[PDB]
Amino acid sequence: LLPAAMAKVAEEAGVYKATKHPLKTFYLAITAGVFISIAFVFYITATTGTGTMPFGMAKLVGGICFSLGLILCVVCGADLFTSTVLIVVAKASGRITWGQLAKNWLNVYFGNLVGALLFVLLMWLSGEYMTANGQWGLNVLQTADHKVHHTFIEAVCLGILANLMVCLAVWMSYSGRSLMDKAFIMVLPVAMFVASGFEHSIANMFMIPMGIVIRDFASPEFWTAVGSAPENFSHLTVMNFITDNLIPVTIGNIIGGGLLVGLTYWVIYLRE
Amino acid sequence: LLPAAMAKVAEEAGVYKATKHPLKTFYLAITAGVFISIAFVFYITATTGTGTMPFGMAKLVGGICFSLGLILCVVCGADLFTSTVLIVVAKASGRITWGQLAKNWLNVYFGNLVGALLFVLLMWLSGEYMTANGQWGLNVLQTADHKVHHTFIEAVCLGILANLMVCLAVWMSYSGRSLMDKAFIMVLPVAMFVASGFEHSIANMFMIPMGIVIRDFASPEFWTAVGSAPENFSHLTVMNFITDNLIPVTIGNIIGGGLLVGLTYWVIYLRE
Amino acid sequence: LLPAAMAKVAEEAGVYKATKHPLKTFYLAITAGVFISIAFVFYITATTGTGTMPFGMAKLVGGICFSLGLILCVVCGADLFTSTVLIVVAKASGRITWGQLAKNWLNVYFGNLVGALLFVLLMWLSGEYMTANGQWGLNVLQTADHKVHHTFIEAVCLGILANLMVCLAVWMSYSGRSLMDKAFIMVLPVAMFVASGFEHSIANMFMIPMGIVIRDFASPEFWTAVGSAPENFSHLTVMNFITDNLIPVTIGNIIGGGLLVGLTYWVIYLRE
Amino acid sequence: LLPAAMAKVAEEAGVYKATKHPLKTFYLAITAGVFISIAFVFYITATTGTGTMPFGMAKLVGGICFSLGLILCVVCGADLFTSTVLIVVAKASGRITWGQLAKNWLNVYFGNLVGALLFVLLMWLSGEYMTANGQWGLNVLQTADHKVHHTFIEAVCLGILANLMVCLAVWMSYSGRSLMDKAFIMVLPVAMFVASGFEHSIANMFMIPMGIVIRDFASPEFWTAVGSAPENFSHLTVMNFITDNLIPVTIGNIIGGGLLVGLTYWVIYLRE
Amino acid sequence: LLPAAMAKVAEEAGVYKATKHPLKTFYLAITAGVFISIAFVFYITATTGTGTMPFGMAKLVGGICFSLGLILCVVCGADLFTSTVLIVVAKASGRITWGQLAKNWLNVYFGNLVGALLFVLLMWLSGEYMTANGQWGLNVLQTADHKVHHTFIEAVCLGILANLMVCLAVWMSYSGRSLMDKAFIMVLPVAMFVASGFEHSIANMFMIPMGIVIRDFASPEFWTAVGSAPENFSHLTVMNFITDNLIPVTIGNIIGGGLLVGLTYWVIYLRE
Repeated sequence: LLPAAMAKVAEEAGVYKATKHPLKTFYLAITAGVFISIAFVFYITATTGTGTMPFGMAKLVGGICFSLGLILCVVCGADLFTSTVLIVVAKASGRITWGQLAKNWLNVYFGNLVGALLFVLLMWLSGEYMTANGQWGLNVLQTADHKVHHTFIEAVCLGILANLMVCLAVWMSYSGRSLMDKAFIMVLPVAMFVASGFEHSIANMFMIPMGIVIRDFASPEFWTAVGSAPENFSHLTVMNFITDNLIPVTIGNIIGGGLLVGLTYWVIYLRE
Repeated sequence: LLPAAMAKVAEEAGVYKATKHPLKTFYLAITAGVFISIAFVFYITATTGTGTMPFGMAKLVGGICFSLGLILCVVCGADLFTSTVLIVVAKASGRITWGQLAKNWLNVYFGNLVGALLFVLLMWLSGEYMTANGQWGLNVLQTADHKVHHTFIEAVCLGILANLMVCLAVWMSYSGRSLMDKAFIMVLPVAMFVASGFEHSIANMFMIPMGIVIRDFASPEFWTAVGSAPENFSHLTVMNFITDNLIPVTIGNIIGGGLLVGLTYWVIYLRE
Repeated sequence: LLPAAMAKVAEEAGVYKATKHPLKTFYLAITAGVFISIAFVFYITATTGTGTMPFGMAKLVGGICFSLGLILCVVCGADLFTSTVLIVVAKASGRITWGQLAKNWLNVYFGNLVGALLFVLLMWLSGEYMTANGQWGLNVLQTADHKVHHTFIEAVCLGILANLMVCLAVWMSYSGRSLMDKAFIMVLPVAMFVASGFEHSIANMFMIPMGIVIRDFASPEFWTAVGSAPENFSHLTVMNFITDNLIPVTIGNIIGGGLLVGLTYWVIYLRE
Repeated sequence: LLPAAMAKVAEEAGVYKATKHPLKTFYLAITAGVFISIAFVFYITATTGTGTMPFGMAKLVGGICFSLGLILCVVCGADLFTSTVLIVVAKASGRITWGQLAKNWLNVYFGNLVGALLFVLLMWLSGEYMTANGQWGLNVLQTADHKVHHTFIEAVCLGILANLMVCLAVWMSYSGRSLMDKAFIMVLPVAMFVASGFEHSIANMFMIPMGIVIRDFASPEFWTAVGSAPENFSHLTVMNFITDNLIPVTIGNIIGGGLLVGLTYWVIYLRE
Repeated sequence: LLPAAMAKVAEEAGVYKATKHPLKTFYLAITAGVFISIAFVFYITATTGTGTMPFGMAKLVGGICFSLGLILCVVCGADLFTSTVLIVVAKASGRITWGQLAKNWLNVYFGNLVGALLFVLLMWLSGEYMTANGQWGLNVLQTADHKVHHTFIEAVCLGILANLMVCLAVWMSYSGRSLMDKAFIMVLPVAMFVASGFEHSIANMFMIPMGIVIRDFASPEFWTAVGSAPENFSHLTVMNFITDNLIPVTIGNIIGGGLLVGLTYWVIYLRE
């Protein structure tokens, strides 16, 4: 597709998604949350034990593994919060209403949260935090620990960049016609935002709660194996999650996805 | 293919499989079991001697080598037990009966068992357990050993995750139109389920019997080469396999493949 | 496409680019600068801590990661300065005048500058320079310092090489028709020009200003962690950048991209 | 292509191959042997100097490099002996006679042997055995040495496994319609058989004669370079090759390729 | 395309190239030489500092990097010498005369030499030999030194093997129709001949003269950094290059390209 055609199909997807039946949107958001949880589990598995490997190569491979979740979302038509920020193109064109925008945003947000929590529960019940002699759980705990130590502006900017990359991956997916065209065009754009450590709202909704669960309910054998204590991650709290991470990263995701990609492309190809 | 057409072709495949001749289904189940045995053998060869490599990269490469088996099943049209769980989509639409589904499931399960046992016999007769100064047999023994030390809930959840990933790979291949559309879209979902160590019934009924026979009839030279004894794998018995692994993993596979993918997508795209 | 058709579509791209509204070209140039800076951030991330890695393999991996930005430029229709030097094919045939080409070049250059500066600001606000205990900022500073120690002749020749490779990658994408035709054919040409350390104007006007910003506004904790001082990069000034690097590299880019690819292929396939 | 269409085109290819001109078949078999020797040369080049590297990664990369030769035979239409076992499908359908099967098999075998010997001569005259301070010749000698130490049952089973993998690589390439569809789908099945040490007749009639030639005619400088002696490979003999390796591996290839792939698919898709 | 259609399109390409205007052939030969020197610069950059990396993996990755030059030659239609040997198919069918083939070969040879020399000048004026602190120039010198120490028969056989691989890569690209089929089908055949150290005339035309330039005109700081002296490269002379390298390598290239690929396939698919 030509870029004007990509803008047109983006507008069509925006009007199509916002007018869907709300319960169908809720189930699709649940599946999208499960897909992002799957992608982050793959990222954690790939980066387990890579303390001796080069930092950049390990981050790049982990980001490549994380690209599976967005591929699943696009191919299966799941409703992902960061991917549905592009339906603001339809709002800017006047083809959907502000109320529809807000309702779809809230519905997809809640659905991704529910799916992420359900996959967190299923992930905990599988005993995966003890694989690699507990290095899996320690990897999750270290990932969730550094994600709550950022400032407000810093976290907002990381979210802006993360959803900018995600929305650029989704827009480049509109150009392709075949399955490989859509899938392979999102590998590098997603590996870019994951390897750089940009903050993703739905990914954080799986990582930080899973770290909290591991910290709260870890067996003594896990702490003996990893050589750590729960006192080392005392900042892994739900309130700290919402304050330090969730709100600024979600705001940054909204700003990035809406203003930087969708609105600029609507201005350039669709305002006239 | 769009997700609605994807659900439609999934319903078509579910109807087609249940209505095939029993002998054709049995033969294709045998071939699917052989394909999964081939994939896990490729995985074992790919993970030989990686005690020094990072855990994540080794598991990811081994999982990528495992994608060959599901690609073989999809391209050659063989009935894998986890893939035939997706005939529940046709069952939920009323196009097939409960008895047909049960007969097809039992036939495919028996065929998978026969194929896995035949490939176990072929692998034993080929002398492959002595590869890499016996490290191939060592890898087989340790892979089979940790598969029988999971609790019932843990094994059920691991099977749920494994068959969820496998059925997501199979469902996404419905979107593909050409050969490499189907092939390359399935590398990541299977590499994930292998790298994360999720328990798959069909791969288990190959490797756990493989490790059992290796432990039972290994030559003394192998034991001197590996620096081990049959005593350290004393729990690798057939009854231990059936109780600790086979039943919970099969139950988890059924639950995941049916409810999480098949019935969810039937509800979303085929309920009305 | 055959080479004659490739030259014809290059001609059409040259006239079509030179006839957009000036604001549209400015916006597309800004997005092109943002994409190239995304690619360069990916290059820094993928090559952080690769001091123990072989020089060539780390450079190649970073260059492959850098290919994301130019793929974004070609797929999304962004206006890159080194890619718009190919519109000289349209000028050589007389379908556009010298004034249109000069105005288009100035507009694209200024838009690229604005985009690179905005992305520099965004990456500074995110705190990315402290990644890997300051190794990310250290890699940024090392890359920026090495690029200002080239004399005029070597800088001009390196720009010639860089834009020759960029314009060859752009030219090869004209042959392809699908998205993966255009995507994969430009991975190796960009990876080779990044790995070999050729001087790209648009990449540099994001790289060096970011190094200047890091030098000026880094916290003393960063310097303590990296074991260096801001005095060790005293040559990273704006005027030194503009004189020793920007001007010769831009001149070399223009010469390479225009003469070596554009006018040469116009002579071969369009002069008769 | 669906599996029924794949079986149909397999039948058509089997009928076409058996009825071609004997001289054209001989020349195609010569080119196929040359292609297989090229693949094994690439394999040895890739796997030289990897004593310190993990067994799994080294074998997998060597197998990926081996994929080139099979793609050469498939795309160029060369007659590979293992691939021409699949023309037994035509025999089972009665569309060709037993004598046609025997004549085609003998012609392709002789042509493959002639091509392998010609490439052995060309590789010996090129002085490639001294690459990397003699590590190339040492790799050839060591890999050839271990291939003649297998018992008859081991050789038969290894040939069965190898040619099964090769014939499944060929069979799924029937599904593909594009050149790269046939190419990439065959990389994993060939890499699986190479990495797992499975025994291929055509590859062996190149390697073992190459090892014999290297042992017999190497200069003493090569021997001092490798730190070994020709006495260390006393079992690399022509008679030992023919007895312990060629006959059983060929028997295993015939049995596997005929019964397990061709006849199985004929039973499933062609008997009715 | 089928092998018969591939031979037909090879004949068409041979007829078309021989009947082009001499100046167009000269310009395309210059661009082809530039492309091949681009490939060799990529190969040198990728393999810089891989003295600790295994020999096989380093050579294979370098061959992956070298495949860029052939992609440029096939996609952009440039006249590269070993590729233009395949016009012997047209001569064998009688569609072109001996004189046309002779002038075409001479023109392509001279243009390739001119392009390689101009690009040697471009890289020497860029200071690339100082990359990686003298390791880039040292790598070029080491690559150039080993190529001029091969015997006449060894050089002829290396050229034969190299040109066989190039003509198989080109002849395999005829089947592919879009850009990505042609591009990807050539990476492995080129990586095979580059990793194995086979001798390519046009590649040597850039390699050895570049090493001569580095030896003659390098600053003494280069010699102190690399810890070597120009006395260690006394055999790197222009006359030495032409005698020991250029003539036998070109003879082997012609023999390979003519007899092995072009004439054999003409006999198989076009004589009768």
